[PDB]
Amino acid sequence: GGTILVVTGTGTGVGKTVVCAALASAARQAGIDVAVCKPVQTGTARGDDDLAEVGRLAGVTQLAGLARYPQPMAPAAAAEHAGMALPARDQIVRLIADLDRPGRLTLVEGAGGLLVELAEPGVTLRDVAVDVAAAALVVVTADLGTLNHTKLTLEALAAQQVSCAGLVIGSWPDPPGLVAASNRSALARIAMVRAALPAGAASLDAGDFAAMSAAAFDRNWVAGLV
Amino acid sequence: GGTILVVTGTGTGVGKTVVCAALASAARQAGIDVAVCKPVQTGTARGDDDLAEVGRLAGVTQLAGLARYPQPMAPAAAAEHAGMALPARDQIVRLIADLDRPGRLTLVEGAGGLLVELAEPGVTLRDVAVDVAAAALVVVTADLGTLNHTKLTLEALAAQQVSCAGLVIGSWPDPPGLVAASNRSALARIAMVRAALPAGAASLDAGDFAAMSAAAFDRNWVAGLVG
Ligand SMILES: Nc1ccn([C@H]2C[C@H](O)[C@@H](COP(=O)(O)OP(=O)(O)O)O2)c(=O)n1
Ligand SMILES: Nc1ccn([C@H]2C[C@H](O)[C@@H](COP(=O)(O)OP(=O)(O)O)O2)c(=O)n1
Ligand SMILES: [Mg+2]
Repeated sequence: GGTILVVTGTGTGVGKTVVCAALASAARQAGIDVAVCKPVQTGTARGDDDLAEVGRLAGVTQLAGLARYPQPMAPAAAAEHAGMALPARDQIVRLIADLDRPGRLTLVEGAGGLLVELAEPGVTLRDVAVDVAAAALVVVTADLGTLNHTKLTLEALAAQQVSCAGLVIGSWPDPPGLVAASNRSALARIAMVRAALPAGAASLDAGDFAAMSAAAFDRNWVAGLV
Repeated sequence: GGTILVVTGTGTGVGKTVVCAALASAARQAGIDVAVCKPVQTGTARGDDDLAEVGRLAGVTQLAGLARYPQPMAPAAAAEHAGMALPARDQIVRLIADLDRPGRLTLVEGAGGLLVELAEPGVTLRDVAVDVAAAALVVVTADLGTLNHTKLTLEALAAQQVSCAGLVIGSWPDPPGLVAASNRSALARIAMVRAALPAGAASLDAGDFAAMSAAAFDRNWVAGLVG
């Protein structure tokens, strides 16, 4: 097998999808084959489609998913609203393992946070990471509260021996502001800050997004994910 | 001793201070002597003063602070900005142990989340709760993301054997939207939900706030918090 990473966030709207696209785009420019899997997608009625973002922004074509619910709620609530069940644990783990292959970087994007229910009954992206022996990239904010949330997610990961592959500041404000700059320094004291992605990068076209992504990550670290 | 409760939250601005005032008010109405302490206060140069607000809202007079920093940042960054030190771990425990007394409910409000650094090195409100053998009342939102934050916070508490006293939904909207309602039912399955304080409770006057506090909690739970 190759390399599998779960891309998780300290919360909702922290930039997980932009970070999947940014790391995919950088790995692709490093000559690395990339797949992104998003097992469960919500908010389809208003048009949320995270795989399509990665496709447009990064150019990934191996884009794999299992379920789509209309309501903009957490998976289990959106499923109950529609009157249908979440996918099974086995579907998710086997899908990801089939995507995985030597030389390929496989990114798994969950929904919202580390401990939200992804599959019936009560299986989370942490459970999925355990099952596929994946490491975890943690997307954080740079705003007030992020040190607590980061440390909480990092403890949850270690408790199930899910290795932390680093942090990414999903959105970096312009201009920074005194909270953000202080938090960037403090985040780097509790784990590796792999990138801070400029605010608004999701509006970029494919070429500008590729340029941004190539600069946003250290060259050696990406190539070494393998 | 009496009963010590640390009041912590899933994030900043979730209503820890309103909850302290509200639980204090309900305990006071039950005849229970209440003390509220705030070991680390930041933002004082914009008027941030949680003890003073608990006093305004619930009439609590036994209020105890220790560290105060001007800038509205995490305690560690607010100290650095002012050229001051964080308190030592034993200074926080002394502040709480001096208030602890039989028949008294002593509330300890944290500083913006359970693992925020309160003392050096990396000492948190969770360590303090271990030191004073307090349980933790966890204040949460009803908006999306609360289930993840709540479970991460509850796992962190169990990891150091700090008992969870239950959940308080800090701000409860009227009317409740679909997500709030779904989160509330799901939070109830994660731990006991002790209260869901109506949004905008900070604008109630002393009478209305105290009536809201009486209704907000189960009297049997309040009265059972301390003999
Ligand atoms: N560097 C960034 C990060 C997020 N954004 C935008 C993109 C979206 O509109 C919001 C939230 O980002 P995103 O959809 O990736 O958040 P989650 O996948 O839910 O974690 O912020 C951006 O434009 N530039
Ligand atoms: N049930 C509630 C909860 C919060 N508020 C107001 C009061 C404040 O202006 C903000 C934040 O609440 P609070 O100061 O207690 O938040 P934290 O102590 O930082 O957790 O919301 C309210 O009016 N009614
Ligand atoms: Mg407060």
